[PDB]
Amino acid sequence: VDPRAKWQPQDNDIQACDYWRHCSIDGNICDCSGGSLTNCPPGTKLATASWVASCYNPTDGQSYLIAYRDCCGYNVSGRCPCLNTEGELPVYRPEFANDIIWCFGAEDDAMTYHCTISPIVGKA
Repeated sequence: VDPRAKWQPQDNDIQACDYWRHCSIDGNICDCSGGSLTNCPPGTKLATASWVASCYNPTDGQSYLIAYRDCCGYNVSGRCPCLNTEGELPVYRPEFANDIIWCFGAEDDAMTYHCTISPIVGKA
């Protein structure tokens, strides 16, 4: 609703695109295809790479640094797709660029995009 409205995180449903940790997610939630909010689904490869974002936790009033690591080596899940860009910068500032395939580091050289996890990597 109103794709152009200020982002408004919630902290009650991790499979929804307004869940506080997905503030800078681009792709699909791993929780919808066998993974978890922070683990990859069976069969995929965990990347070492990621894009980060600092997202507001409405529940505690704090901000944490989210490292969006992708689970790869599989075709896109197709379930629970999101595209949030809270504080996303141009490609020339990769650390915060979310159109990039952040599969670097996955075993076996997996570079195909399946889904993205939202683990917290630290405050603020």
